Order: sequence, then structure tokens, then C-alpha cells
Amino acid sequence: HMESADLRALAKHLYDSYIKSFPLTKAKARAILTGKTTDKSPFVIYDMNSLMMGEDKIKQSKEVAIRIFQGCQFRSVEAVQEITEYAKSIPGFVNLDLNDQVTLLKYGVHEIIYTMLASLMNKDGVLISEGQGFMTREFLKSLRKPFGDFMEPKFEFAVKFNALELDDSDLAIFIAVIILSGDRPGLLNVKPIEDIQDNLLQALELQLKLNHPESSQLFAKLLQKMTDLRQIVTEHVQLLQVIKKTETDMSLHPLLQEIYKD
Amino acid sequence: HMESADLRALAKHLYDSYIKSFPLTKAKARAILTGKTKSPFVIYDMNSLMMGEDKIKFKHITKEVAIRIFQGCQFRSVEAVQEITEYAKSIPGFVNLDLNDQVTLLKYGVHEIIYTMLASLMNKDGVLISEGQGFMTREFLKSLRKPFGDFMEPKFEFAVKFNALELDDSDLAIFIAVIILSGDRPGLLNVKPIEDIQDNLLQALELQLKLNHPESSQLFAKLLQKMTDLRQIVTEHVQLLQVIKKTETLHPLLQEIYK
Ligand SMILES: COc1ccc(COc2cc(C(=O)O)ccc2-c2nn(C(=O)c3c(Cl)cccc3C(F)(F)F)c3ccc(Cl)cc23)cc1
Ligand SMILES: COc1ccc(COc2cc(C(=O)O)ccc2-c2nn(C(=O)c3c(Cl)cccc3C(F)(F)F)c3ccc(Cl)cc23)cc1
Repeated sequence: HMESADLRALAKHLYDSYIKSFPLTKAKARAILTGKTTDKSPFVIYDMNSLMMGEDKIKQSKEVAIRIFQGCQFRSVEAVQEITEYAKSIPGFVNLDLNDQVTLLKYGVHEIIYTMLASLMNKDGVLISEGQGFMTREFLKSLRKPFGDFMEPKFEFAVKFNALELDDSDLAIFIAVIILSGDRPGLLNVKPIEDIQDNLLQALELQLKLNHPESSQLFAKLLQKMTDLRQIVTEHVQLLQVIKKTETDMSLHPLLQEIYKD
Repeated sequence: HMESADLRALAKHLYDSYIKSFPLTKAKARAILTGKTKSPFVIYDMNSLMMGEDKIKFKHITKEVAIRIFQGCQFRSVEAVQEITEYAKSIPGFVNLDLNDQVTLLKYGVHEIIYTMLASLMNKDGVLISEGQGFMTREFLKSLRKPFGDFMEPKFEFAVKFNALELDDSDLAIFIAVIILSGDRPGLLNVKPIEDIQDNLLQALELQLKLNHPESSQLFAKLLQKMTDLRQIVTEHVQLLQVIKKTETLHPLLQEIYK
């Protein structure tokens, strides 16, 4: 459909914007996690005592599980802002009907947050504070009530997603494909969204073949991962609903508040 | 990896087996639904249902109307499970898998393939039954009482979207094989040969769709997306089965047949 020279151009464009939009890349996260460096090592939070020191080292007086939860939402709000900025760079997105732009972001940001959170994860924990900290999976799993169960499904996905060994240039196109989904509820003009997604899919297909030439059917394996993404988002909102019934003492950021309607 | 000549041979092998395994193909069903070919008996309300149960030889009649139709769906699904089980044995490599893994793949796969293949029998207005001798309207099914009406309509809602892809039987034979060989089913013992086979099936499906739908850009990717959806739809489906088989409280022996 599109000449390969044009598909390579689209990949370069999107990769360029991804670097401009997202401060902590997968390449940087892997350098921090795999060590070999003395200037990039994170402070590790694994228990109540190391958390207390972490607030002093890495530089709102409530229960611990609460404090950590609000820390996540703060970062999620930032991610939404970064993702919104990235989507405006996707060719054709800002030319869509304005209601559809909103609709695509509303149902797209969480699937992308989960995708990109995997970059910050290994089987034992997750980078935080722009990579200055690292909080262990075990510590997250041991938080009380429903909060302990919140964090773990992210990890089971990440371990599976990370086995695909995608780099940032692959992820930049995958993320674009997620945003331009014509099956979001309430879309007004499905067809121009599908046309954009077709080009992005072509670009993702060629990128994955060139960048992982010994990785057979990686394109198909990557698309199937959108199953896993859909299931965790559902688990996530369902757990939020429980919290929005036990903890009437707290609420969400207006941006998250509006995202989670319908 | 696989030579193109080998992928076509695999596509042909699967097509031939699919034609032998399934009584009513998509091509035959489309002929019936479009009137392009003895008209099927139409069930559109309570009175014609009663006549249809007499004229058509329903094998499942042993209660309330909405119940009876539900039991017919179950009867036909149990039939389909055996038809799919027979088809999977023709998939190159399947019978050499560990026997527990063969069972596991079928246990979690049949529901997705039944939904997929039910689309072949559907249009926006109803569904073929009894090997195409009957046709029950969408409207009559949607209007069934308590949860039964909302049970039937999601099948149609999927089918309308899936059918816009305009796959034919030779496309579907490979797609069905791909679903069966899913290496992420829980409880699998030896994932590697399952993913290896699926890798070859995926190669064959990609080539089939390019030759058979050369004007249909990224149809391969679009179909893979539908395999995703199927996962969520089956989950909603089974949950509703649990409710219907719990809120709508027959014989213990029939209960075991439909476990
Ligand atoms: C103590 O300090 C911190 C501690 C943890 C974090 C979380 O790390 C993330 C990083 C990014 C990043 O950097 O892109 C992005 C997300 C998180 C993160 N969100 N989240 C949530 O529950 C969440 C999500 Cl997904 C989406 C919307 C709303 C929410 C929330 F409202 F319900 F909260 C997580 C749950 C578990 C884990 Cl392990 C990570 C996340 C940040 C700082
Ligand atoms: C006299 O009444 C009828 C007799 C036969 C039919 C034909 O129905 C099918 C045919 C095939 C065929 O021929 O390939 C295949 C499927 C059905 C059919 N399954 N199904 C289900 O709920 C269902 C499904 Cl999807 C998957 C797994 C298990 C089940 C079940 F266990 F929960 F049942 C339906 C729901 C609605 C409709 Cl409209 C059709 C189906 C319809 C009505």
C-alpha cells in the first residue's frame, strides 16, 4: 500500500516523538536495572523502614498503602499528560473530529500506561521517581486490604510482555496503534481512524521484521498481547470500584475521574 | 522458515479436512441466507416455534419456551465440540502433542471456535439451525424473557462485526486451527511444540489472506484483533452460563452431559 521508504519514515517520525514525549525510556530503564553503572543505581524500597529512608534519600501523612496509592495516581496523571502529548504527533490524529480524539484518549491511555509500565519492570519490582527508586514486587504484594492485589497483575503482564524484547522504536509504533482503535465505544467516524491505523500497522509490521528478523511472527504475537491488556484494564477498574466504596475519604484527580466514566 | 509452496499445501490440507468435519459450510449457509438457492422453515414467534418443533426434527426435546430454545443451543454446541475435536486431529502436529495438552487446548478452544463458526450461520436478521433447514429470527431470540434475551443478542452483535471481514471457508479453516494451538492456555505442560505449530499456521494464514483478499489491507492484523475480542466475549459468555445454570434451577444425567 505504502512504499517501504514511507513506512520507514513513519517509524522514524514516531520514534522521534516518543523520545520527545516520554522522559524515561525503556533504554534508560534497562541501563538502570541491569546496573554495571555507579551513577545510575536506584535506592531500593523493600519494607516499611526502607520506605521511610527513601522519602529522605529520593527527596500527606496517612496510612502507607494510601500514600503509595496516591503516588501511583500522581504518576498516572503525568503519564496521561505525556501520552496526550504523544498522540497529537501521530499523523492524522489532530485532524480527527474532536469528540473522537477525546474518545480515543479516554479508552487508550490505560492500555498504554500498562504497556509502558512494563519497561520499568522486571520480575522483582518497578522503577519509580524517574528511575531514582525501585520498589520490590513483594513489598507491593504485602500491602493491606485491596491495595496489595492492585499492583501484582501489572507484574504478571510485564514479565510476559517483556519476553518479547521490544525496544523503544518498536514500542513507539505499537503505542500509536493502540490509540487509533476504531472499536472504542461512541466513535463518530470510524473509517478515518481505521485508515490511520492501517498505515501504523503496516509500519509496525515492517519495523518488527527489520528490527527482530530472527523473531518469527513477532507481529502476530505482539497483537495478541492486546488481549492481556484488555483483561488487566477490566481487572483494574473493577478494583477501583471496590476502593471507591470502602475509602470514601479519598477521590481521584479530575483527569482520572473523567477517564473512568463508562 | 516455511516455503510458500509448503504453506499452500497446509492451507489446502486444512480446507479439505474442514469440509469433511463440519456439516454446514459458510458457503452453503450464505446461499441459504441470501436466497440464492428449498426455503428454510422460519421461526419468528411463539406459534411458528411450536410448528417448527413439529416440522423440523429437533433432537433436543425432552418446559418454558425460553428454556427450550436455550437447551437447543446447548445440544448443538455439544455436537460442535465433537466436530471441532475431529477437525483438530487433522492439524499437522496436533496428535503428537502430549495427551493432556491436547485436552487442554480443546477445553479452552471450543468456546471461541463455536462463536466464530456460529457467525457463518448468522446475518443481522437471524440464525440458521438444523443444518440450514430452519431459520430463527434475531428479533424473536432478542425478545426472550428474563436473562435469555440478553444471552442470545451478543452472539449476533459479534457475528455482524466478524462477518464484515468477509472470510470464506478456506480462510476460516486456518483461522480455526490458529485458535486451537494457543500456547497460553492455563495448565499446558509443553508450550514449545504448540507455539511452533501455531507459528506455521500463522504463516499459512498470512499467505492465504494475501492471495485470497489481495485488496484487503492488513486483514491479517484485523483478524488477529478479532481473536483477541473472542477471549473477552467468551468470558462474558461463560459467566452468564453460570448465572442461567444457577438462577434458573433438570435431570442430573442431563446435567452431566452439559457440564
Ligand atoms: C511511591 O511512589 C510511587 C509508587 C508507585 C508508582 C507507580 O508507578 C507507575 C509508573 C508509571 C510511569 O512512570 O509511567 C505509570 C503508572 C504507574 C502505576 N499506576 N498504578 C495504578 O494503580 C494506576 C494506573 Cl496503572 C492507571 C491509572 C490509575 C492508577 C491509580 F490511580 F489507581 F493509581 C500502578 C499500580 C502498581 C504499580 Cl507497580 C504501578 C502503577 C509511582 C510512584
Ligand atoms: C432451537 O433453538 C436453537 C437450536 C440451535 C441453534 C443454533 O445454535 C448454534 C449453532 C451452532 C452450529 O450449528 O454451528 C453453534 C452454536 C450455536 C449456539 N451456541 N450458543 C451458545 O449459547 C453457546 C456458544 Cl455460542 C458457545 C458455547 C456454548 C454455548 C451454549 F452451550 F451455551 F449454548 C448459542 C446462542 C445463541 C444462538 Cl442464536 C446460537 C447459539 C439455535 C437455536
